[PDB]
Amino acid sequence: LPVRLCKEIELFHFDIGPFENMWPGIFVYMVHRSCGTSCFELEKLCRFIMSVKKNYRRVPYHNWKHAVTVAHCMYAILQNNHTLFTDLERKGLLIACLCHDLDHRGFSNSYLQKFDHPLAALYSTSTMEQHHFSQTVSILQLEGHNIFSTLSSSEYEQVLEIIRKAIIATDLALYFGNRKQLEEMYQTGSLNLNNQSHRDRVIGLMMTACDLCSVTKLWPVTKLTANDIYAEFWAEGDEMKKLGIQPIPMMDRDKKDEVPQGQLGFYNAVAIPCYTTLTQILPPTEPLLKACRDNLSQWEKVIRG
Amino acid sequence: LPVRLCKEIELFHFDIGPFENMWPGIFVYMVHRSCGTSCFELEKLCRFIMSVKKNYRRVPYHNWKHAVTVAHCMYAILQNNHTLFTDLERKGLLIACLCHDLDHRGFSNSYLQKFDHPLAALYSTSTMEQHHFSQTVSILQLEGHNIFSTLSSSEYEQVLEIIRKAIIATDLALYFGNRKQLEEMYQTGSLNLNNQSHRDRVIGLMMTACDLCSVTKLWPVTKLTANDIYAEFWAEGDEMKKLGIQPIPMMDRDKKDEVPQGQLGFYNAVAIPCYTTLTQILPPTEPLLKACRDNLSQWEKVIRG
Ligand SMILES: O=C(c1ccc(Oc2ncccc2C2CCOCC2)cc1)c1nc2ccccc2[nH]1
Ligand SMILES: O=C(c1ccc(Oc2ncccc2C2CCOCC2)cc1)c1nc2ccccc2[nH]1
Ligand SMILES: [Zn+2]
Ligand SMILES: [Zn+2]
Ligand SMILES: [Zn+2]
Ligand SMILES: [Zn+2]
Repeated sequence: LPVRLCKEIELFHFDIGPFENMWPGIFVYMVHRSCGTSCFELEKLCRFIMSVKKNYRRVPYHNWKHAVTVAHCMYAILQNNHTLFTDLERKGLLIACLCHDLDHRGFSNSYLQKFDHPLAALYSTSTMEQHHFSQTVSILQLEGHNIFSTLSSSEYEQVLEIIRKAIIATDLALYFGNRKQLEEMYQTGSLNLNNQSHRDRVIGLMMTACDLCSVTKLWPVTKLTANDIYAEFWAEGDEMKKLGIQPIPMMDRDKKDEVPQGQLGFYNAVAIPCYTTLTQILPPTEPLLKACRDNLSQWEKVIRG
Repeated sequence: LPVRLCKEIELFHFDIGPFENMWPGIFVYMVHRSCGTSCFELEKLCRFIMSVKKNYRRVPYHNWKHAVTVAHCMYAILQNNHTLFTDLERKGLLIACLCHDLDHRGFSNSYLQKFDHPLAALYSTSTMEQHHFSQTVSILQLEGHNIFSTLSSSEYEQVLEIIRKAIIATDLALYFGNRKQLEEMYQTGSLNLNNQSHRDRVIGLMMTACDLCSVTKLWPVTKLTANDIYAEFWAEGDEMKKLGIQPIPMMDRDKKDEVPQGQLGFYNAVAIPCYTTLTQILPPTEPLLKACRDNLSQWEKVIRG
């Protein structure tokens, strides 16, 4: 509600700030403008949000701050393509984003598999993501926490299906296949948002874009956020070493100095193609791609000196 | 088919040229590229196109050339917003544009009513437009002309209803209310393409935009097309005078030198608002609004001398 936030929350590169106790208010604000005032009962929406907060952990990157950050990117996409999405899709995608990393420990799917963690035996594919969806369902089942109580059953199942597909798509491993399919479909003209499978893929791509949105922030934010990502990655690399396994340089603390190149390779191979394809499908998402290109060239500048 | 045409047909301000016998080929190129090669049985489409041509009259403006010119603007809107349209809209809209002035006599609805022409008794409202649709149905029902023969009964009924509304929407009297409603729906965030009635309204505006597209061409095309518009209009004013009715200045050749002011009034009151509102709803249509603004200046230049 403060004047500066009302204005700057509409910008794609908004940063939600260091005051944790304001992020919940920021979130309800976004869903009030996106969905409307009558979409959720306020008391139980707030109860739901605080439970979701309580179930994110104190890890350097995959934390409560990141959840609210991803939800804001989704908000900025919803508000600049306000004409495309249904009542349920708007409700569902903000909530999905807010819950998409629920109960993350700071470890990748491959570390869970190599450790032989219980979750890996339960979910052979997209381990952490299936857990994220499972957590969000458990939180919905808590007394007083079903923010979708007012929906019909038919509509309730639709929004839970919107949420699971969305959360599963944040598995970056599914992104490469998804982006590639959408590229061929956009170029040939077969792409069609009235086709549910096509729509599901666009939403999948949107989730990636939001998930990766630290690369679309202004340089100082992107740069500082990078410390948090690597602190988490290196901790995992340490744990690989403890299992007797040489981790990839990405996660290896001893290769700090190759970070500038490593990021460069990631922007070219993952980030630019993601927002390039997204901007093609939804042209109003242009500023995300613009800001991505700016950070790419900032990383190029770190290589030189 | 030829190299220059293939490139420049993607531009909003493309002129289809003076060679009548290429226009049908230009139209099939357009449906093949925006719908697909499998949408229509080629032999049936060519028969349909030719007998549609046969039922346009040798009149100064509302002729075959204007039918294909309007289909082209629609094609250009489809290709820059392609992801939004149903398979049925991809088939029906180019047809609707091709057929939207079928059997135009060169006279307004007002003249037909004042003359007491039989059409005025048959269709009290949107007279010529109801006739245009009636004509396109008669042509669809000629042996070998049902280009929609492989559709289901359900699919046939609803593509004809798409065409009906699109053609009816070309009555410029209905545009004012339609645009005013869409403006409020856009401003308040109420507008939504998952609502069928909203979808109809937007298509109606696209229809208005395509029908008026001579204002969105480059100056020399727009200037010369104005000669043809006024040749029809002045012929109607002659005929009004013969009924003992003083015609409005717009259709009075004795008011020739007020044309620039009349054009300027039209751009400010009708054309700019149309493309402005269309660009809000469909941002990739911006080149139309841009060309309209450029022509707005050209008419202001003419006023000055
Ligand atoms: O590609 C790298 C990379 C590393 C981290 C990374 O995470 C992100 N970076 C920026 C924005 C978003 C991310 C997310 C973090 C969470 O999981 C998905 C990626 C990306 C590439 C990378 N390769 C390296 C080789 C040697 C030394 C360092 C290297 N870094
Ligand atoms: O507003 C006029 C006007 C006239 C023609 C007109 O037709 C179009 N002009 C440009 C683009 C498209 C059109 C279409 C033609 C078919 O019917 C819809 C308009 C528009 C305004 C107009 N008012 C006048 C007063 C005195 C003398 C001349 C005047 N002209
Ligand atoms: Zn995740
Ligand atoms: Zn995430
Ligand atoms: Zn007409
Ligand atoms: Zn017309």
